[PDB]
Amino acid sequence: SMHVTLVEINVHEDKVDEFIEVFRQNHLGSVQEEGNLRFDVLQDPEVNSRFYIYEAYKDEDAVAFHKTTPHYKTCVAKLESLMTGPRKKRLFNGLMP
Amino acid sequence: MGSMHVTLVEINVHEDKVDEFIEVFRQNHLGSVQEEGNLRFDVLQDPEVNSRFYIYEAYKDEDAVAFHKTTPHYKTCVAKLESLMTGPRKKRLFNGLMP
Repeated sequence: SMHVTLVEINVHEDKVDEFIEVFRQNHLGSVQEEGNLRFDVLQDPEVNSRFYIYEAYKDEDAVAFHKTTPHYKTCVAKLESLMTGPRKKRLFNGLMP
Repeated sequence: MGSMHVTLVEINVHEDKVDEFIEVFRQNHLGSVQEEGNLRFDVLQDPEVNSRFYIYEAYKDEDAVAFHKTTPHYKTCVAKLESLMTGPRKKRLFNGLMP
């Protein structure tokens, strides 16, 4: 059904707001991609500096398209100065819907 | 606290019951996406462990989160997963910011 990834991102405490602004632009573009099914931006309820991005695409070609877009490319660039460690990704097979 | 309330529920089933789990859980997915409060009830499978699933349950409010657990499809699904699950479900909670 869907190619799904949940990425955990930890950012510096003083760059929480910057991270949300940056990711807003990635969300806004990514939800408009033709093969996008979700691009949810989640925050840990206890740790204000830890975030999870829930991305779902119809297929591999869509996943791939996503990583060529200007909104993705800008995101990655603006994120380097923000993170406290490497992102932790998990892939899933989206069975339903 | 969010544009939505998300619980990621991890479920692990007997290795020879992966298909039976999908058949049962299908009906909870189909009932739960009709819940007024529901925004997602995505059913995910670990690509490396076929018998490990994660349900992304996203609701508008906490009243809806609780109401889900009163429903005939939820109760039916709990009773049928008694013989399939390898132990108790595990939950992780998140606050939605977007959308």
